[PDB]
Formats: sequence, C-alpha cells, structure tokens
Amino acid sequence: HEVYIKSTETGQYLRILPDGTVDGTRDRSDQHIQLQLSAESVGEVYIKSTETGQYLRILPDGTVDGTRDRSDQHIQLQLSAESVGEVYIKSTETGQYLRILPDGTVDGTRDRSDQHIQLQLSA
Repeated sequence: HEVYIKSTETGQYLRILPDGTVDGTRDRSDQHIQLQLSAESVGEVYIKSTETGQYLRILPDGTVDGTRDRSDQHIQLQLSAESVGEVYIKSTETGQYLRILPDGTVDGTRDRSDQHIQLQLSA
C-alpha cells in the first residue's frame, strides 16, 4: 500500500519532487507526498515516490534528495518505531536521521536531541 510520512512537530508531509528535490508541505492535495515502502533486507527499506519513482536519499553532507538509481547506496534507510504510528527515519550508512524543518526544508542531522526528527507514518 501507499504510505504518508509527516512531521509530528510541524505537520509537514514528506514530499519528493520530480526534479529530485525533497521538501516538506502541508498541502494534503499534493500528489508527490504519496510514498511506498519496500524491504531491501532485514531492518532496512527503500522509500519510493509513487508518482515519480525516485528513491529517498540521504547524502553524507546532510542533504536529502531523490534518485531513481536503485543501486545507489545512500537510499538504504531504517524505519525505527518510537510508538504506534510514530517513527524515525535513519540512514544506517551515515547515521543521520531524516529531519523536517518548519520552513519546509528537509535534511539530515546526527543529533538525536533534535526536535524535528520524530515522524508519523500513515497508510
């Protein structure tokens, strides 16, 4: 099924744009917030846009973007649950958590105390 990832702090939905850009939006009508999960291996997943087919990617410098290169080795992500409906998205290769900032910016960060990394998963 398709899934929607939203910031529980800001209410912004994770959005993957066709030009490879990733940001946050509260526009529930936006088609590019529709995502889909798939397992690569035990404990790790791919997060794909259903509209564009890009994979969510977390680069070492903290940038978060999209790529259709399924072979890319920064698209391996970890969904860790913190309660029901509630998750963290971490890049196990870099150790960075996915972060959604209230200005709409989406990036990666390594500090677990960050107040913008707790996310909501709905299907």
